[PDB]
Amino acid sequence: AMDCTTGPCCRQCKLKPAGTTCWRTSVSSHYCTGRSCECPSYPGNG
Repeated sequence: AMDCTTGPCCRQCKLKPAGTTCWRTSVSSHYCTGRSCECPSYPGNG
């Protein structure tokens, strides 16, 4: 019970604005959700 997602789509225990990039690169193009800091394995998001 931390109530603070970690990893990409975050910033010091604070999720990034909805519609952010999840580490742009040629390894796996992804996006952020809006109310979380998780980077699913989907081709499209947000």
